[PDB]
Amino acid sequence: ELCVVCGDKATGYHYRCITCEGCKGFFRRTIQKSLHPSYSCKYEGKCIIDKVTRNQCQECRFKKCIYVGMATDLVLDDSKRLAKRKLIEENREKRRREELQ
Amino acid sequence: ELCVVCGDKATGYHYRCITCEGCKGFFRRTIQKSLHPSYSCKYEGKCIIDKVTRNQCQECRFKKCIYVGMATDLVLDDSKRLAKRKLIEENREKRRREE
DNA sequence: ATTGACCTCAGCTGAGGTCAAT
DNA sequence: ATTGACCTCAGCTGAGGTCAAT
Ligand SMILES: [Zn+2]
Ligand SMILES: [Zn+2]
Ligand SMILES: [Zn+2]
Ligand SMILES: [Zn+2]
Repeated sequence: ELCVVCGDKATGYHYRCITCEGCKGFFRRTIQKSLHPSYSCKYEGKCIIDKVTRNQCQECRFKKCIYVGMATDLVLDDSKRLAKRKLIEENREKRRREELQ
Repeated sequence: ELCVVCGDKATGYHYRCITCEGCKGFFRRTIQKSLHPSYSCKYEGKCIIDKVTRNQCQECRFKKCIYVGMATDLVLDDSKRLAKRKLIEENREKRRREE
């Protein structure tokens, strides 16, 4: 119903939590690109994260992500990521060429 | 873990309950073919239904199924059941040619 | 005819990607 | 660069079917 991180309309389970597309995208790219160590809260690390303020502070938005339990292990590392892309191309290959003899 | 109907190894959800393949299949065909009205307990409708005695009393087995919550509506009626059949046949011939 | 271990498969769920807007 | 609404698609789930055994 409602994103556990920011509280706007959730789109289902993402990395083991009910979240909006926004918080899902954010968390995914934070882990994919390894951005969190470089996040920094300009004030007390206790920023309110709701849907109006969720872009006001990356550090606090990510911390709230980790807190509600989003699973960093469910974001594929780059090798697995590339394999998936390859597999998707091998299957758009297997289907593409198996459809012709 | 364990079938809520008869108590042996469950294979996950079926018609909204944790059940074995046996109780799944039993409940499926009872509904598909509409058999339950014809099931009759030869003793008090209180037969123990566990994994050894489950084939001893169909009526008691089925009543258990309804009690634990198995969903009759999740069993396709002939209308949509042959509708699923037709859908699968088309796909098998399309994918069979190719190759 | 009935049982149930084992199978196929449609459609869902939840991954990663895209790209107009910022 | 970043965000997020919307996308494609592998693989899971849970229906129905099969068939050796009874
Ligand atoms: Zn959110
Ligand atoms: Zn902050
Ligand atoms: Zn059972
Ligand atoms: Zn009985």
